[PDB]
Amino acid sequence: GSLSDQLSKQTLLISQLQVGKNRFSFKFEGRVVYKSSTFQNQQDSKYFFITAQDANNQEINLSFWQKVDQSYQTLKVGQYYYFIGGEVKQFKNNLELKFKFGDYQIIPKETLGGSGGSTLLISEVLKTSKQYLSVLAQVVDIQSSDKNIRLKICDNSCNQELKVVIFPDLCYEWRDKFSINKWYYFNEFVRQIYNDEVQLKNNIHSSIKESDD
DNA sequence: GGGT
Repeated sequence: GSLSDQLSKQTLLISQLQVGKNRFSFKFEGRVVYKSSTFQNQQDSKYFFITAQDANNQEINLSFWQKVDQSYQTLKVGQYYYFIGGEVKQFKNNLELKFKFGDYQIIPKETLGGSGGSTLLISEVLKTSKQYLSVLAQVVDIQSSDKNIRLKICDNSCNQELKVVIFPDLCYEWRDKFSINKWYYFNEFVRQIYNDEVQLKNNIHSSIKESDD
């Protein structure tokens, strides 16, 4: 089930998909050309769908019925991904890929083979020259604005606080969801320098997860 | 399961 095992699987174009293939016997490369809203009727059964384009400029509908929130945040129009674990299913004269089991994988092609999500420590972060990294740190200061959140994060390997800037797209979904002294994973941020003090910044690939501890 |  390793990532490298999943990337092993044969890549297929829309014209090659068959209903009789096992959901995990292939992987599909797709460019997101359209992303719907999340739909919600019931106390908890949200869905959404995207339109993905392949290398023949053909387009196919992908529906997501589980792990909806995470996947909705991952998928951005314009980006290329590998999708693994979807059921090829008939869609009225068409085929579609249907993601229902919550063990499917959406792998962004761009960050493929990078240490961006390597999850190091603040004192380390403040020492290492990577440009993309991830910290499990604690929020000790919050300056929240119209379009931008400035944080100061700290950890137990230093007495220094790290400065973190969060920009439009990702900040909206976080404007007042930060708690002081709570613990968060800052995945795939951008090491950067202003005043020979080192800001972390987010970009299109960044994510944030609240350590449940 | 569900459905644009």
